Amino acid sequence: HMQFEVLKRFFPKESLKNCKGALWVHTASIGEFNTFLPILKELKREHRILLTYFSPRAREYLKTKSDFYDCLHPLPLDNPFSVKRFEELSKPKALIVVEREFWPSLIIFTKVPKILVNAYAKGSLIEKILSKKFDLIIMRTQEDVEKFKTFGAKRVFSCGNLKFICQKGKGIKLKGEFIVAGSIHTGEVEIILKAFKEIKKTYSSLKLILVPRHIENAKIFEKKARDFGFKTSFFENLEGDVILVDRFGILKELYPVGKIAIVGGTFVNIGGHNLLEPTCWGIPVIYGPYTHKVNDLKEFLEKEGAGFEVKNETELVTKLTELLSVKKEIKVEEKSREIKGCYLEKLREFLRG
Amino acid sequence: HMQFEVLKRFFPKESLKNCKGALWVHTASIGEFNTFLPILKELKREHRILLTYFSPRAREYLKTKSDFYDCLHPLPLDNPFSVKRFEELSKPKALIVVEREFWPSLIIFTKVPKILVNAYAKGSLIEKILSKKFDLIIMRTQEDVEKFKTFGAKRVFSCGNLKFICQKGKGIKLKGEFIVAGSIHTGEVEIILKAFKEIKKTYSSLKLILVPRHIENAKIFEKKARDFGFKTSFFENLEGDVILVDRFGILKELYPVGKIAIVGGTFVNIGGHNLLEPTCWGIPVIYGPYTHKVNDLKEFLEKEGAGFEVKNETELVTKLTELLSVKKEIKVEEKSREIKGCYLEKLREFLRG
Ligand SMILES: Nc1ccn([C@@H]2O[C@H](COP(=O)(O)O)[C@@H](O)[C@H]2O)c(=O)n1
Ligand SMILES: Nc1ccn([C@@H]2O[C@H](COP(=O)(O)O)[C@@H](O)[C@H]2O)c(=O)n1
Repeated sequence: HMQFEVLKRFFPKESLKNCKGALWVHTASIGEFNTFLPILKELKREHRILLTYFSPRAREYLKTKSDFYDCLHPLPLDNPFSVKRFEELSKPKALIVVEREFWPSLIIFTKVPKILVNAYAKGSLIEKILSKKFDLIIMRTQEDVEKFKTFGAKRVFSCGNLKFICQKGKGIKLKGEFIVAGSIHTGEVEIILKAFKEIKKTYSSLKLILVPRHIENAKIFEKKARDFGFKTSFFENLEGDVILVDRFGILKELYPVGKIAIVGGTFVNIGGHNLLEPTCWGIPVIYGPYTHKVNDLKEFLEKEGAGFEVKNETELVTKLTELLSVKKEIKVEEKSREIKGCYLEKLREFLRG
Repeated sequence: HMQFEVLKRFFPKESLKNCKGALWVHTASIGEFNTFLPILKELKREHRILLTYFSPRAREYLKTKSDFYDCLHPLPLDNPFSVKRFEELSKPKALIVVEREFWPSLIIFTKVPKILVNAYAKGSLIEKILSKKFDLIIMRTQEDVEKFKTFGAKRVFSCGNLKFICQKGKGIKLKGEFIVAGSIHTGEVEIILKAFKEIKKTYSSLKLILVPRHIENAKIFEKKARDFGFKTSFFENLEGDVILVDRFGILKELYPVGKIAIVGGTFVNIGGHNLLEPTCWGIPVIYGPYTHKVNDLKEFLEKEGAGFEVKNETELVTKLTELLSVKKEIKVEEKSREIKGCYLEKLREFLRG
């Protein structure tokens, strides 16, 4: 059912001709495109964009994103003739590779100036070989920068991690005093209601906004909150002690309403959901121990004093009271504007000539 | 953190030389490996095995499967030199490509006799070009065989879909009368308990074994069952009317214990979990209407009279009643032996000379 686009990877479309002189951006898949999007948004204002991708999963997604590019084509197969026909048709001014995508024939056989963004060093031979073929490399940490320097890469800088850029959107305002728990799993729901109950003994006017990972469980979450003794309501309606959200697509807009956020996927062995969203609004986030799928992000937030790992119900209780009595300052957003700015300026300067 | 093995894909390992004359099996990733495992098991006994894979995700998994191969190497990069260095070093006797993996430099530049297994026709140009470069093609349906015939492929047969091969394991035994509900999600538990309750009015000895998609939900599932008025217990202990399973890894062993299986991910919009497993015990399986991720399997089971879709609680009751009152003969297992035998013999035939 998926389009693999083999013929096109092997023998790129004659129609790339119409995209001559574009800025070439390569985003392996959906993750890379989303990581890069706050940069593409700005470059799109100053360049025609030729957008390529490697994963066949990304084609459909990327079709919905035609506002952010002029041409769309799968990465050419990694053979000198396929890579060279692509280049020869499209006459690109530069190629920005998001994250890594060490394709040897791509890198070795194209003449186009090449830029690497958001890279980390792994210390492997292939890095020793390909790193130097980039005209500009922008890395996540100064540590990674040192390693590539010892590879004889000229023009390697550090701008921080692109994945820490805030994409806040509009934000919702509600009268009241709220904790927001987002992306909560069935196995997590008990610990959070037992803690909130413990909390409410002290903060009587405090309302919990409970947003399940899967909205098909809202009714079961509500009933659970009844059995624990809470007044409950479904969002719009703020009358409950526990307000349930049964609509997808609202959670990130909803965070700014809380003094504290809790992000699920974390008290059960899921590996964690998006810890960044609440902190972008200057609000601290608590999560359980299972953050192995968002590790870089978890470590980032701890360094920033914005993220707090709790092991159980007692610790969650403890941590909530601490944060309710002393308002924690969070400067994630400003770090975000700094990461964005660092990337944009290096890229604009490089592309200037 | 994953190894992409770029350098090896570009310049395959000298030590492939110690694998001279092996049967080369290519499994893109985990899915393909598992699909082919029942043929590999048998071919392993007559041949040295050189196993390649494309996804970096597959490496770790396949390292645990060293019983099934002699050499393990990532698929060479798709350039004539990388493909040929691989071939030259390893001197394979044949290459069996599982499923599709239409890699053109792979297909065009190697001399090794090539076999394609479990293929289907998509009717596309790359298929017209590459399909004839295979010395033997074994497809899912006679329809697919047809299409490739008109592409001038010689040696094209239909053996069925390898994904319908049963891999049953041991099979647990319990005193009692059971329905087994497997990989049930939170948003599905209510309709299953409601239907089972309506069923228990007539069949008072029936016990329901409830196996959540996720372990951590067992306690919430148990409480839910109590709210419905059932005695409950946790597995080992068969005393409840509803018996929870809070350990992973036994669902597939448990199925034969029941007269009917219900498989979840199908009543909520998940797209379905493994419908095949119970039918391999000769036991009919019921599922809800969301089977879009498991659609070929769904259609197969319907054709076989082994799988029944139900829209809601009322239909689940009706269908459970039908199957409880009149025992349904299921011949999936027998079909499975036929698919496995058709593939195995064609392959052994072609490999003999
Ligand atoms: N019930 C839910 C659950 C998640 N979400 C959102 O969907 C996205 C989920 O992404 P993550 O997997 O990165 O956590 C986030 O934007 C989160 O805010 C939502 O809007 N409603
Ligand atoms: N509680 C659970 C849930 C699933 N399982 C198993 O894990 C595998 C899940 O695969 P599927 O996604 O295809 O359903 C199946 O073999 C199923 O038997 C289990 O053993 N215990």
